[PDB]
Amino acid sequence: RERIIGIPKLEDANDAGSKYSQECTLILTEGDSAKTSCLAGLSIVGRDKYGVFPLKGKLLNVRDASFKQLMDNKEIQNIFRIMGLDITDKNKDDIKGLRYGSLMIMTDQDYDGSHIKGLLINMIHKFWPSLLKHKGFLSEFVTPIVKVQKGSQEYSFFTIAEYEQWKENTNLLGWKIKYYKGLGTSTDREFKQYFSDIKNHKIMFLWTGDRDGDSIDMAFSKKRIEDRKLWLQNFILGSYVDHKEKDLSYYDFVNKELIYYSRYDTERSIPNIMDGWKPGQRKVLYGCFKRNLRNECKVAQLVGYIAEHSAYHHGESSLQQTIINMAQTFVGSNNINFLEPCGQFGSRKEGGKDASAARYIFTKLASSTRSIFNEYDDPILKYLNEEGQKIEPQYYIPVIPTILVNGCEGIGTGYSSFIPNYNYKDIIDNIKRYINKEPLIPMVPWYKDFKGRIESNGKTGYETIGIINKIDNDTLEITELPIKKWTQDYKEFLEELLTDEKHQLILDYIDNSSHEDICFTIKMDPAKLQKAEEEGLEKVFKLKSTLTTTNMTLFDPNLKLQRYSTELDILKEFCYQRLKAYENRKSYLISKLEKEKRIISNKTKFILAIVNNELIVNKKKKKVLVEELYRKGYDPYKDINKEEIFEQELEDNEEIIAGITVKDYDYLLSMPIFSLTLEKVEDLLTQLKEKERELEILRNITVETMWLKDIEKVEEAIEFQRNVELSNREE
Amino acid sequence: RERIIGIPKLEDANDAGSKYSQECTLILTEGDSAKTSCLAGLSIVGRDKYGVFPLKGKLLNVRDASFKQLMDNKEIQNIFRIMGLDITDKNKDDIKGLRYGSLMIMTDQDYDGSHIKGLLINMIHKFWPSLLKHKGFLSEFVTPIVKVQKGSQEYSFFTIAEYEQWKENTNLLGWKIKYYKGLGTSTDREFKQYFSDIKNHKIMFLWTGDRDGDSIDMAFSKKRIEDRKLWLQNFILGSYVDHKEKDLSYYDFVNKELIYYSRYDTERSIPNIMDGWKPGQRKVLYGCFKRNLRNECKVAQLVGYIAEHSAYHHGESSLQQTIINMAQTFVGSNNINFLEPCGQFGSRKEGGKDASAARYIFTKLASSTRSIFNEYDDPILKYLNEEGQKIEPQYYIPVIPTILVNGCEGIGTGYSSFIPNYNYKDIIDNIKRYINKEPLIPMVPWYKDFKGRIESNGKTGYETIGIINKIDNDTLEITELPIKKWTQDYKEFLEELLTDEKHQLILDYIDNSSHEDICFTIKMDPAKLQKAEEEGLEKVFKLKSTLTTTNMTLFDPNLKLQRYSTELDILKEFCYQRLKAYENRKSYLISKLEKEKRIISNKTKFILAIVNNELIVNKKKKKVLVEELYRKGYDPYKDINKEEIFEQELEDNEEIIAGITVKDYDYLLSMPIFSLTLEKVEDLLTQLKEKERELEILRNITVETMWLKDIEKVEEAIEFQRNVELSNREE
Repeated sequence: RERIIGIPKLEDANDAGSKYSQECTLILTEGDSAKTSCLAGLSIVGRDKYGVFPLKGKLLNVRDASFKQLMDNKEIQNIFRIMGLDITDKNKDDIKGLRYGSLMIMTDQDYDGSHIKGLLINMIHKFWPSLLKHKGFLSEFVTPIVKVQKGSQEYSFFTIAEYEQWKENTNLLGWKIKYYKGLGTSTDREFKQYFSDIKNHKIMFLWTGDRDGDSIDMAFSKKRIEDRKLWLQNFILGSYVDHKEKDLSYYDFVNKELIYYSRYDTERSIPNIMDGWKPGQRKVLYGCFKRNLRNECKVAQLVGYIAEHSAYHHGESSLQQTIINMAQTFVGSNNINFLEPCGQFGSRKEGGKDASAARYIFTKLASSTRSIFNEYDDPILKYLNEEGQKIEPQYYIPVIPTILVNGCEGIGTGYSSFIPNYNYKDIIDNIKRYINKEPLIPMVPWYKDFKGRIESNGKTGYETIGIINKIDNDTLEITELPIKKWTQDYKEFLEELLTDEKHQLILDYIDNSSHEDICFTIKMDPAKLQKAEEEGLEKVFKLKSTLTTTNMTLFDPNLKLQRYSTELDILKEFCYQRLKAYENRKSYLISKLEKEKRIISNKTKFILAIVNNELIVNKKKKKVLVEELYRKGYDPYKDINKEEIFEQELEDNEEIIAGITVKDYDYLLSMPIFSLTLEKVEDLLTQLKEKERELEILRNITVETMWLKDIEKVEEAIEFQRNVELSNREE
Repeated sequence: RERIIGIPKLEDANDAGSKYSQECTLILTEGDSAKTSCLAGLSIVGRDKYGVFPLKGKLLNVRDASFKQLMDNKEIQNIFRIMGLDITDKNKDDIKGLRYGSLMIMTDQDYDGSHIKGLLINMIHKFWPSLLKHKGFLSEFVTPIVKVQKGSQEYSFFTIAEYEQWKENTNLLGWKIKYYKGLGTSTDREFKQYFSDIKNHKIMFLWTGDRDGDSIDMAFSKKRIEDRKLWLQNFILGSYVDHKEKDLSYYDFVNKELIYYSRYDTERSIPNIMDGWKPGQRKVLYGCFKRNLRNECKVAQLVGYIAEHSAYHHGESSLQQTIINMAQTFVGSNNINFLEPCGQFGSRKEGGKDASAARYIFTKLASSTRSIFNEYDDPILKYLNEEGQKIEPQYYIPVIPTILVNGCEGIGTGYSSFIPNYNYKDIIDNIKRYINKEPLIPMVPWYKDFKGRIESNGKTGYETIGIINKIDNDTLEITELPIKKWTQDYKEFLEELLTDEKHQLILDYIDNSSHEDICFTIKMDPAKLQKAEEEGLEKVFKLKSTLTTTNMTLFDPNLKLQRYSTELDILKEFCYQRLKAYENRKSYLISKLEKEKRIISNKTKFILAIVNNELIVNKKKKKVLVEELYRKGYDPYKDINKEEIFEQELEDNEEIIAGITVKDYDYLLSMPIFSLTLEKVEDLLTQLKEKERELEILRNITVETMWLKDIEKVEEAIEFQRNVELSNREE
């Protein structure tokens, strides 16, 4: 019968290309690993009707692709041969005589997998749009998103929303919980179970009109970019596909699933207004806070720790670089570095490219970082949950808007952003003006250790100018470059001036620039030098750069991309949010202090009672003592301990009365015998007075006073960090 | 004056190529990062006399290189132009008129850096051997290996041996300690200090005769491989270069420093006899034990943890693969996997290549692993120290020789090894024969779940044969492949049989092989099939593979490469070492039990005394109570706590009398008030009787009984793990 010659990776169904072709299904998998799991499944269902072909990487986007790219693309050519399909016959509306009568796409339940499903739908729509309208033609393999276990009574949830509804309404015992985003997570045995019940692991794509086609073209066409921008902007942040449904329209897949891939690159490339962090940097800072990185560690070790605790998925090279960039201090990088560069982290010579290997450089939190990112704020942030692990928050809320301090430069596709560096002092006096209802003052971009000029160009932004001086009639000297022109690039530019392709503008140059200062000495024809002076030396030698302020694009506090017209608009939004964050911090601290006070009060009573011989513990049966603590009015811990739940963060519990266990009083019984000694008793007594004074003071403090006080600490910390940098610089 | 045109990365000295050329030094650095640090140094010394050029990666080995490779090599051509040197003039004995009069090599103080220094010396010796004899021509930049601090009194050690001598003779307070292997570890400020005192950061290479040249040629020549093998074998394991010396001969550099790079690849590629582990796998197992990986975690998270805690430096891709390979269970991989494959870890189809992404697969210690690698052995192993961090041991000592269970295949250059898999049951009965002075029985290679035949080839080893059957006169069926012939490769081979380049041996084939079983059905010309039967079907269809036993090469227990003639020689050496390890474990456990008993005895006395009203703690001043505990005969902890020191593992301490502090008795004072309750007192009393019985039993047990008992547990664990694999396999 019919057979395929040139495709070793194909696991052709026995009946493909036969008179049973309509009954056959071809499974397209994301990778060879998925194909191997699929063959484990097919050892159940059999190999007569199911074929398997592994997709490598990501399918070509046929919609934008040139004809030559299409012919040259072996993976797509192979898929065409395997199906029995080809381009010349479009308009085909029937499933005969194809080698297979159905196509099933099997991928990870993640953004890349969704992008792959979309690319396959894109190809089918582009070449045989008729085929999508044909019912039962395209399906997708689906496994449960979450599996839970308690002894017996095992549940499997297809939808996260379903799992959340179960989780909210259940005490997680001891329930064991596993997420199944990737196909690799499933064992071969589990694949056998899915294929044993394949109907319940299959979702059929449904065509619901021309909007489906318009959706696919909007997603993948080179000409629909603005429609795509509108589509991304109008996205509803709760949107998700309901896997409980046996059917899924193409329009719903594109709008409620593919969109997550489509918007992911913008999410990676553009920082949030609130902390100025892109998500990867935020993962790094979160990792540093979690371990409390106050002492040096190797960057490579930090890379391993962040990869484990922050769920960073873009590889060690990007992670290394992200940490390094967060530690750089050279001209044109960070105004305030939040990681310390303990070693060679690169320089202005190559714009940080000249950083040393991660294995030998150390880093730690910079001395100012915990004042700026005040730890009292940590508990009021919203932390993301990935497959049950508690990872980095949606954003940090620093005391000052760090986004203005260090700026940003981002390019994804379809969105970019640039924000200049600014003086933290100008930022702080704008904050004080915001607190006092005083008019805000526009800020001029400012760069630490830059010696040149920054001035408005009057239209789109600002210009930075380096320093060049006439030494004598033959000689020029350059002692400063414009912002972000690295020394090595400039040196190459002077060398190209030496060659005739640039008309021998200069006779000679000596470069004695250091790692951080600029020293070029240039020799010229005296007449050429004079003419260059008339043209303007800065222009001739290209010593100006432009800081454009017309595209200050950030994610807003509600996770929505915005363009801010000026630095003041950014500052105002930040101030409104930050002032609210101070109200949340105050309420949280009050609730925490009340809980601490109650715990102290119980310990004080317990210790005094033993020490005054009112309470006898020696040789007392434990249940008798717990009963006595309960009867005498001691709070079991659960009454004081009134909190989002992250799955991976999870003398008997036999109820004495009424609901009390021994563990309920561990916070008292656990206290060391040393607590009964005199100094310890005295300190314990001291503790409650101090706790109530601290609570009373907190109750009456305003948010403006809390902020103003933190700003005071931030100014001191920044100045100390800077003074240390200067002291280190001096001989 | 003279100047260089085509080399942007060059930082030419101002006086290079001038009449001052002899006074100039050219610094060759390992990378751009090193060059940037060097310019930080030169901002002190000035730029008139020092030039800097960054080496990229590793210099070409000119000795083996073809002429075309030499001409084509821009980095070397550039170095020649910068120096003013070139090939045509060999025999040059003078330093004029070179652009620079001295060459200084600046690298990391690690194996790769040493290899780079060697490559540069190799080039100079090959083209201008005369130049090496010229004194002061080649030097090397050296920083202190270790810097220590206590307040003031900062010391810097150039030699590790010097640092060890200081460390042994000093209490590390509170001393802060940093290693400086890589150049990147040093700040720009530190570089300024080294260049402020450059004479004390420079070592001059010295030529001491023709042995130096012979040393360099032996190290780098294509024709001296056997001399290199002898050189590697005769290495003295304490060997090191004395950096205290201002001079270093080429022969001493090659023999005592370069050799570490030279032998490193063999160290990476060939396992130790004792645990069957290559160092990277051993780092993985060590990491798993340290966190006690009894619950599943993502492989990518495990990768991050191992990278932090085991000092793995070969990148995430290799680390991922190492973990995955340690979890594989398919035919031809591990007889006993010590990591569990919780997900898709690959199959026989592609020999494990078809493993899923690290982000979505989970692993944990396999159920048998802690019985085989008995944790009681952990404290008696020798753990390596890297830059103050405690990492993986020299080797583990398992209960059985795992190297025979899972075999190995290693290729470095100049050494390779192959060991087949063996049946653990055969291994265990050989161990019991070793214990009883009974003759050992030769073992035949055995592979879990393999259905074919394994038989001696009579000469070099064994042969494994797959299964092929005649179905009828036109049809053959293959239901088993030989060991390590992956299904996909074999399928490609059948497809090539279909084509005329292989004379149309077969008409057709169907492949319904699963992820783990083999099913090829083949259609043939009946006459061709008969002729093939006469030739022998196994031979025609290539269903045999060879297990060669003539190159069983391992590191011996003393860290020295050996070739073992048979599996019995390996077994005997392992048994001798393991029996000694049991003596060390017994002595360690006895010492630990004696310490635990003493601690219990003190707690028992302390609790009874309080509970019986002999000792009063309530409202007693702490120093008074500590004085009373000391006077009444309680042991301060330091008297019971009698231990190699790893740097990164580091009510007042005011001496009451005579040398006692409050902390000395924390182990008593720390005990919870709950210890005074009745059940807790009763259990405490129980604890000492149990501790002395356990100690008495341990004192009189023989090593053979301890081993035999552990072997019993190992047999149970392996059988349980296997039964779970089989139960999972069943429908």
